[PDB]
Amino acid sequence: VIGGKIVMYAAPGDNVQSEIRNIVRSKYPNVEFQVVSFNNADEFKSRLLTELMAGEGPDVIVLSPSTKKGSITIETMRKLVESGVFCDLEPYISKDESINLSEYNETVLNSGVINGKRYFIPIAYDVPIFWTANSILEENNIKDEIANWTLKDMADFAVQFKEKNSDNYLFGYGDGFIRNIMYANWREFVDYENKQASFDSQEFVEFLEAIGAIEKAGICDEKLIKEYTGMEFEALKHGKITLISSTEYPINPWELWYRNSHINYYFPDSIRLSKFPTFGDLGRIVAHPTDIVAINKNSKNKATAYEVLKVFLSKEIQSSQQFRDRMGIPVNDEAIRELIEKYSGEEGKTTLPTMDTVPLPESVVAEYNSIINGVTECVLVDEQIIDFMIEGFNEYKNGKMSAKDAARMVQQKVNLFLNE
Repeated sequence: VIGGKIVMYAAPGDNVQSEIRNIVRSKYPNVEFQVVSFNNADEFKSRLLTELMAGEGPDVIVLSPSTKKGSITIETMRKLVESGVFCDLEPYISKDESINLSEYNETVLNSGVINGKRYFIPIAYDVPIFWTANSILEENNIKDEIANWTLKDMADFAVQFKEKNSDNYLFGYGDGFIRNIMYANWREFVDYENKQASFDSQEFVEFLEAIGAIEKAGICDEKLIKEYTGMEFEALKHGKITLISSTEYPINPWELWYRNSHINYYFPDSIRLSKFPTFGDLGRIVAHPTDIVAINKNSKNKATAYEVLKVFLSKEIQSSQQFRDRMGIPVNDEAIRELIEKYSGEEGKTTLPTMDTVPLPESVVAEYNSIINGVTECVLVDEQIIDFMIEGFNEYKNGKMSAKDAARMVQQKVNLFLNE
């Protein structure tokens, strides 16, 4: 029997849950939604997390725990999941004929499988990438080399760039750029299964030295990009930045068409994208979820809560306008398939505030597909681990410690974080 009360909380900027309720109420008209809306971000995070760890809270939990634009960043989301505040979703997925995991990005969905239990469903994710205009790549003679760049190839371009351009930044923008380097390379130094890290290693020292040369070429602040009327595209046109990597906007099909159209406005040009230059001998391309849904372990109306949870995965929700504005890259494969088709055809030839847009070029779609289809794993990482890596890099960058002392400090804090 699908019905009864379902309690769920709404974060300040939430516009998707109202969609879910109408669809959920279209079927099962007996579901009684009790919505608690929040206007303060700190009151939402404080009340939700404290209630879950005290055995209370809403029946269905919608969270944005990473660092994208409208997120409520949670420091130890993975440890919170490991404490068991959410129930295992496998008994519901197994019993349900109507759901089939082949329709979704299974590599991303596996981020919700921790310690052998499907604790949550990631409805959207992000892949750290850097992008720019193609004509800017040809002006720097790296049009055909950034796709095969290593992190040391990028640092060596940054030193050569810093010696060439001494009044412009090489990268933008904000703190999201350096976090993107950590998002792409933390797996190289952290073994969650065995609860140990290898930050006190020659690889991480060279990793810090590589980031140090990259940052010396300049990363403009987020407060310098908002000053431009054309945002990062205008600053790219004026030469203030050359390569862009940011955490604010995951590259959903709309963002790709939006960036390509804006770049074509300032330059006949197209967007060029690439996965982040990574370290190591292995071929890891690591994504992380930005939006998750789960059921409270102490909910007395499960199965009804599971029915509400599934609507977040539907092609209709995942391809909606509200989902595009507030969530990351959708995990429903048909939604991505439908969205790319829309911006690759006549609907991609419209107007954007005003400028004339162009449909996505075949070249851009193939480069986009090579990245999302190239994701090798998707892991929910504790944001605190990423913060430890950054505060270790800042000690070396700010001349407070040597590279080997900063690698040893990160190894300490992370190893004792993994072991409680």
